[PDB]
Amino acid sequence: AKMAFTLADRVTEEMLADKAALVVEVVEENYHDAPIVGIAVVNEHGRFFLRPETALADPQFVAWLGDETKKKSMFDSKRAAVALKWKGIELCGVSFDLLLAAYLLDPAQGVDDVAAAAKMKQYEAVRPDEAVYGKGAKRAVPDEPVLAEHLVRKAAAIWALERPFLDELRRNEQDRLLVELEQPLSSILAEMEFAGVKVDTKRLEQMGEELAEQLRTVEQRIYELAGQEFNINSPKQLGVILFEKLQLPVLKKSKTGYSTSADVLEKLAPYHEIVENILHYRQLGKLQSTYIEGLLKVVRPDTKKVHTIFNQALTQTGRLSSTEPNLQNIPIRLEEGRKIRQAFVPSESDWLIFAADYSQIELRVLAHIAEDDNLMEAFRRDLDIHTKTAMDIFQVSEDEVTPNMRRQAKAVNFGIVYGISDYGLAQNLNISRKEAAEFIERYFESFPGVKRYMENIVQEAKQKGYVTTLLHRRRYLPDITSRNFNVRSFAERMAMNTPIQGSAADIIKKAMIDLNARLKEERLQARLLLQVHDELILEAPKEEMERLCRLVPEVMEQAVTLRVPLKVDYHYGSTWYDAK
DNA sequence: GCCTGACTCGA
DNA sequence: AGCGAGTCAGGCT
Ligand SMILES: [Mg+2]
Repeated sequence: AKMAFTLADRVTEEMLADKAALVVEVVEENYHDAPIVGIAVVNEHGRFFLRPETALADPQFVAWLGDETKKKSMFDSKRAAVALKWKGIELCGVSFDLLLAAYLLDPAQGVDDVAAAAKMKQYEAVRPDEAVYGKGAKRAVPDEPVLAEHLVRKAAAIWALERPFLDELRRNEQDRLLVELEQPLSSILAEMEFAGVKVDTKRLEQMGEELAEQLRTVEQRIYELAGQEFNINSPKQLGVILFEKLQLPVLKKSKTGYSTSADVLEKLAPYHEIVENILHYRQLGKLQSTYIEGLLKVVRPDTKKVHTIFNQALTQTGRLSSTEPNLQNIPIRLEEGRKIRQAFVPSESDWLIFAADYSQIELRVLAHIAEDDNLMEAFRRDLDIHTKTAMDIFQVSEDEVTPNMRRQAKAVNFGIVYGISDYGLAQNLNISRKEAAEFIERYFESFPGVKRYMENIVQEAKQKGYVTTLLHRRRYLPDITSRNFNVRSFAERMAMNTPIQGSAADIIKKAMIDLNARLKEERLQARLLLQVHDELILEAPKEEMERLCRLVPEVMEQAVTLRVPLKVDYHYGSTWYDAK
């Protein structure tokens, strides 16, 4: 049963109504400088398909797209906005984004096309994109009749689904979360992606040359120590050398076979000289393949920039993710890897990189939501939280805290921030499960409010079916009742952790919105480039650094008011590396 | 060519 | 017996 629509070959007035569902279709996964294959508009007047070479060369249509007062409902409006930015056209007036709506209503559904969103309200008069475009090698744009019908069906679904999504959002007290937070952030993210980050490719390449030379030396050493050649990158072949030829002890197994993970190899190093060489090889080879060759592959030779895509609709927490490239895991802990960040430079001469990061935002949120007196006091005094945690769990004074005590308290703190289990903690600290449970018990005696929060939030998840964040983001936890221990225990941890990590996410998202408004109010040229969970990275003219030193931390600090202060550290320099 | 497992990087 | 992302090897259709 085909859906009625006009396959127009000129733009008409009735296509430019002030409320419409709009589809601006970009089929390439990476939408930067990507083709727009077709356009559909559904409004009070009717349903329309337009060919993009017609529509996007039409002054009236382009004006309509750019007119804030002409309201549009879309799915994944950031994809469309960015593709249009590459063509010199602004998209404004997007007042409803179905992707973001579906994501807020239930992030566990994994909604990534109109059809998956529509199915949530029993609407099935639209096909999945995968059924129309194909997948992998077979992926293709079909002939115009099939394409046009698909785009009009997606637009009609958007038109029909706006009301029931907005109604459920409102029942959930999430309507302002959509309208005041996620949608405005989606525009800000679109600008960041489009701007991109400049890369000194010449420095990356010379780095790669040194690494290649280093890898070759260590690789030869390994063959000599093994007395043969083999694929060092294959955990199977490496397993045969280590555990069969060299008869090293098997300390841990993986579902497939013998574990060759870094932590197992650390413990084998005293038996054989090969082990340290393998570890060195794995460190260098990760830098080379993931961070030098991987970045070079996605730099546009055209501008020497990388344009990441932020997935705002993926995580259970509310966190953002970053792809092509992933700019959220650039090395920093070890000096050799950290030098990679010397390759990320300002895009204009006499500009600098500015970076501002929250200090312990997750634990500060926990203090706030648990109202734990001791944790709150510690933050109100701006104490070193790991030293203070050590003093309390070991019952020592400050000057009796040894480096090992601090490291282990830091690990407990880490476990709380990321919701890891007693098994996780034990793995992390290389201790027994029993000792790890002892650590946790000690922590709860020092922080009874945290313990009480942890009990209460698990009960609330059981009673309501879900937990919520500070700004009303929601996670459903149906596994909370399960009779499988490991399935149930995971859900309980997610009940504990999601209000911590998801509230941190909420705050930094609001800070991004507040900051973009302030930058414009202050007439600064400073621009946001990246977000990395608890940190914001900007670039600006050197003449703006002193003002940004005062402005950026203040905006981030004041994004919300909690029972404890928020605290923001900042740095700036010639490269991302130097903004430390 | 497509999928999966093993490994490792960040916050 | 955390999460996402990317790389690599090795296995099947
Ligand atoms: Mg920090």
